[PDB]
Amino acid sequence: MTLPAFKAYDIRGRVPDELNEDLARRIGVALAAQLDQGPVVLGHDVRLASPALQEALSAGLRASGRDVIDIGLCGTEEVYFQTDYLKAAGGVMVTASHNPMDYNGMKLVREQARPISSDTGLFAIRDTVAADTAAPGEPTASEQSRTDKTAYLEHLLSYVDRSTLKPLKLVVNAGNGGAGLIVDLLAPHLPFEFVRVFHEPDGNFPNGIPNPLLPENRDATAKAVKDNGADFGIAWDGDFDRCFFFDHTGRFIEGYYLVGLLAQAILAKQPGGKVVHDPRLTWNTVEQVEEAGGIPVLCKSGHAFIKEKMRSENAVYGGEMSAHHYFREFAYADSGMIPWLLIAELVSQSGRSLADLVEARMQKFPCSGEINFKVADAKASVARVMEHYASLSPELDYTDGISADFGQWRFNLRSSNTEPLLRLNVETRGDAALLETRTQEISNLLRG
Ligand SMILES: [Mg+2]
Repeated sequence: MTLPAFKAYDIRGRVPDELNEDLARRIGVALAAQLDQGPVVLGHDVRLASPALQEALSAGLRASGRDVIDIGLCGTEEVYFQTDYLKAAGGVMVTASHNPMDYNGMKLVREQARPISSDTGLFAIRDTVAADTAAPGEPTASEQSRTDKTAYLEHLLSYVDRSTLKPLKLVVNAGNGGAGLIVDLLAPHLPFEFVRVFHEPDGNFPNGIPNPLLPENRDATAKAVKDNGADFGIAWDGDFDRCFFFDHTGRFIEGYYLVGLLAQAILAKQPGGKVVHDPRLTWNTVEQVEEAGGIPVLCKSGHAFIKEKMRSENAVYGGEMSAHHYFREFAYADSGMIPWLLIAELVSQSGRSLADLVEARMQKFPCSGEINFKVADAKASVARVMEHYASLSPELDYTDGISADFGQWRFNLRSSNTEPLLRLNVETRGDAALLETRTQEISNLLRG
């Protein structure tokens, strides 16, 4: 067998049986063998085990002659930004993002914060670590502490015209992850009044693990927006590379609609640019990008595909319906901070509420949201769906699972490559009744 903690795109596992300090040190040794010349940036999140795992990673890297740049407690996007900004050979973020408290992990990048994934170095590292019975060497390189966030903060602020910002009232919900530290460092430079919910970093997570998709966690942000009359609310996952929006009514905004909104925001700054989007939900993004003078570029979902497509296209922005937003000028990386700064600027400049900015789009292209199905046989379940609809002759696309376009409605059906888990997304052309009957029909077929 193989080490279960090595996944398709990162390392994650239960501490200490799936991930521990010895494994972390061996990963540092293995990573040093995979990178071009240069130092390695290390950062970590608020989880209790994260500092010790980072220190073991540093020990392995320095045993292999790599200088380490320790940027300390941070978000995942800061490892991306500093790896690129400091022209490092690579970087590692120690984080489990949104997983349970006994879990941790790592996200690995090389030069320019390019992802290291299972087929681009991560499984080479796994097998090296798995075979490594060598004695731990001693450090032949130094660690430098570099916690200065000035360049990162200046970069974030460069996305908005601060003289155009209004003193909006914004709920911010770090979920006791790390986002509140960055909010507080941005605040002196912004006119907003912040309503801070679950703000203090606490790896014990007394208010729940940081996952704004859980309805109970969703409701703390919604309640703060409604009780304070806030313009909108923002919540983050624990390492805040994902953000989530709540309009002034407390309504959680489905991430699909943020792709089109942010693309229009960016295209006003970078006219004629290309915008990369995923295949799960498409019609609204294609229309909004084209109306703003941009060029939409379809791409398989998952950050490694999006980033490499953005690079090959010189795309200014990429967005996934699942709360991932990527920016060319940000090393083609994802940020949970840039998106809400852009949205706050859009609300400020337009005089429109976030609710009204998305309302007509939600009416024009209603969607199901992503619906997950644990099935006995994913391949047979997909076959049942496709056989049922064969007589309607949908237009089929295989960019990412199966996309089927029927004219006034479409769906995307994708398989989990690890667990027998299908993911369904449906959308229609302004027809909520059709959305529900087709969603339920597909659901019945999948469960059959
Ligand atoms: Mg995350």
